[PDB]
Amino acid sequence: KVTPALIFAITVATIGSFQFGYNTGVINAPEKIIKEFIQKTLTDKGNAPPSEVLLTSLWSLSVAIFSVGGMIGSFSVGLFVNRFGRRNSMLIVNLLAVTGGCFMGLCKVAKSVEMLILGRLVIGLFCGLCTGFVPMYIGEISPTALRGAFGTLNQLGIVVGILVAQIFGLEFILGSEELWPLLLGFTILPAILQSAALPFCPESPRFLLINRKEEENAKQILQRLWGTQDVSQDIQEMKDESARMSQEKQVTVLELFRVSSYRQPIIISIVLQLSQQLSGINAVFYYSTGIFKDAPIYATIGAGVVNTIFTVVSLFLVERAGRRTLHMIGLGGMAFCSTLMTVSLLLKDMSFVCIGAILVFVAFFEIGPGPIPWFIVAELFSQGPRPAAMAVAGCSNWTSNFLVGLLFPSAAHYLGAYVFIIFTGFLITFLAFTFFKVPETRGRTFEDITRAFEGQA
Ligand SMILES: CCCCCCC(CCCCCC)(CO[C@H]1O[C@@H](CO)[C@H](O)[C@@H](O)[C@@H]1O)CO[C@H]1O[C@@H](CO)[C@H](O)[C@@H](O)[C@@H]1O
Ligand SMILES: CCCCCCC(CCCCCC)(CO[C@H]1O[C@@H](CO)[C@H](O)[C@@H](O)[C@@H]1O)CO[C@H]1O[C@@H](CO)[C@H](O)[C@@H](O)[C@@H]1O
Ligand SMILES: CCCCCCC(CCCCCC)(CO[C@H]1O[C@@H](CO)[C@H](O)[C@@H](O)[C@@H]1O)CO[C@H]1O[C@@H](CO)[C@H](O)[C@@H](O)[C@@H]1O
Ligand SMILES: CCCCCCC(CCCCCC)(CO[C@H]1O[C@@H](CO)[C@H](O)[C@@H](O)[C@@H]1O)CO[C@H]1O[C@@H](CO)[C@H](O)[C@@H](O)[C@@H]1O
Ligand SMILES: CCCCCCC(CCCCCC)(CO[C@H]1O[C@@H](CO)[C@H](O)[C@@H](O)[C@@H]1O)CO[C@H]1O[C@@H](CO)[C@H](O)[C@@H](O)[C@@H]1O
Ligand SMILES: CC(C)CCC[C@@H](C)[C@H]1CC[C@H]2[C@@H]3CC=C4C[C@@H](OC(=O)CCC(=O)O)CC[C@]4(C)[C@H]3CC[C@]12C
Repeated sequence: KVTPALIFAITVATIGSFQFGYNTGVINAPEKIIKEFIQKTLTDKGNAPPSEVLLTSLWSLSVAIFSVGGMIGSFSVGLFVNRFGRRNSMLIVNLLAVTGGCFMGLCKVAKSVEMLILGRLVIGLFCGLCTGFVPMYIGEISPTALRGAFGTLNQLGIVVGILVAQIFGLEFILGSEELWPLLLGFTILPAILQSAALPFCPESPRFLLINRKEEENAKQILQRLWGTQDVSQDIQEMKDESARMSQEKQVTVLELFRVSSYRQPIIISIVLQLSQQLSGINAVFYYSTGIFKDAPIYATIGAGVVNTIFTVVSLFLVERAGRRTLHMIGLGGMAFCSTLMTVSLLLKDMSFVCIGAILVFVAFFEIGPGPIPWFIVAELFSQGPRPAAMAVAGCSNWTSNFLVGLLFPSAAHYLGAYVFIIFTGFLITFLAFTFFKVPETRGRTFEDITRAFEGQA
């Protein structure tokens, strides 16, 4: 059963997903207004005026530093989750959200570009830690038969976060010359609501029984969250996981690549992050505004509604169809839209067909490669290696996002419309990889998933 206790716990957790989505998508709309600020602050200092190269570098640094923070943050989740707990770690890192949000919110008043760059770094550190905390907590408090459905709420949170950031970035909302510090500082508000709500959420009963050896405390939480007495099966299941973890050495990031039974789920974990970040989703949105102009922010907001609708579609299908099926349909459908893009963009100079290709690509992305890579890593591992594995998988997601972001304008300049062909090459490669290497985890236990990798190795 799904009690209001479970819905509340997962909703409060997904505020971190929204934070990641908001901070990712917020920085694009105030570009011209923030560049003007950087230029005014630096010129008013009294020295020689800044060069266009320096001004573009500081803008690029303001954007990119968030990815650097996220890389460090996502890779650092293991320094928190076992030490403090999953619930308590989420609470502790709101101190980074508040410091990050204050730096960005006060950089204009302080007439400081240093505060803006530090603010984006610290919010990067926070979002990075979130991207690993949220799926870990959701993956451990969710009933095994709905682990994927609740897992998809991480991506729903992210997608809604981007959308709100894009809406708020409008001139008549917070995208103004006077209100842009509030636009960046907005991240403080979900952080204060999450902080006030988190002490009312339970700690992971998997964590309490396996890591903290609190069997009764875990049983009471499980009884409340699932609103039953039949928690005896799940408790014994956690006792068999606790047994395994005490028999195995403490799992370090290096051990995941050395131990054969961890090598297969970690290659799966990393490659599924690459399948999301190298799908062509960055390219589809890059060319989006240009295509809408030929036939634009209100249309970009329109792409956000499609993005939201199809994440909800995935949520209602992932427990029926399974992860393997939805990930494959997603990659396949995107490959069909990827080739249709190349033909549309070369024959455009049919913008109506290219708008359709973008809309259907987003629809396919959100069916599988969008939500699945975020929650799948928690399913492929048991308690012992889960934090280390989510540190590696999370860092892989942030690093591949960062490297695609740096190399893509250069690739789009030299290849043009033909840039969607190398994405069709990637999509088919990940479509093949999912078919032969990714096992179905739908409705299965962490112990059943682990026993299967231990049998294969
Ligand atoms: C826009 C909604 C604002 C209200 C906020 C809703 C809030 C939040 C408290 C924590 C966050 C603090 C910011 C209190 O809300 C309730 O609190 C009662 C107090 O007696 C009120 O009488 C009642 O009207 C109100 O809805 C709901 O709390 C509870 O929700 C349960 C699931 O449903 C949870 O199982 C439970 O662990 C939690 O504790
Ligand atoms: C962006 C600028 C600040 C960077 C800070 C990086 C951070 C903490 C990250 C915490 C997350 C953010 C709140 C990584 O540090 C940790 O990183 C872990 C991997 O993630 C390692 O497993 C762990 O051994 C290491 O201490 C601390 O860095 C250094 O800390 C030194 C002792 O102040 C350590 O002697 C040194 O070694 C470490 O380099
Ligand atoms: C949610 C609250 C988290 C607070 C974490 C504080 C933070 C990282 C700050 C990173 C953010 C700033 C960009 C302080 O570290 C800071 O220490 C300063 C002074 O030495 C340094 O100037 C600064 O560079 C460094 O990041 C912890 O880092 C390290 O502290 C060591 C202490 O023994 C720990 O052995 C080590 O495990 C830890 O990893
Ligand atoms: C919410 C932020 C909390 C951190 C505080 C940081 C803050 C004050 C922020 C401005 C606040 C505007 C309402 C003081 O911070 C320092 O203050 C010194 C004493 O003044 C202390 O000795 C030192 O330990 C402390 O770090 C210094 O940061 C910035 O201040 C700018 C002044 O316009 C500077 O142009 C800028 O370049 C600097 O980067
Ligand atoms: C209106 C003109 C302002 C120019 C300021 C340039 C800026 C800071 C960037 C400003 C924005 C801060 C958010 C570049 O600084 C960068 O320079 C890079 C290359 O050398 C370094 O790799 C990097 O670490 C450094 O931060 C500081 O560098 C200068 O600092 C002077 C002491 O204040 C030094 O006397 C001078 O000799 C140095 O040149
Ligand atoms: C546009 C294209 C070129 C992007 C795809 C790049 C990938 C090949 C990169 C991006 C993310 C990378 C991963 C990011 C993080 C790590 C963890 C890293 O672990 C350590 O270095 C251990 C650190 C320690 O001592 O704790 C090993 C490599 C790995 C898996 C990286 C392998 C290579 C990946 C998949």
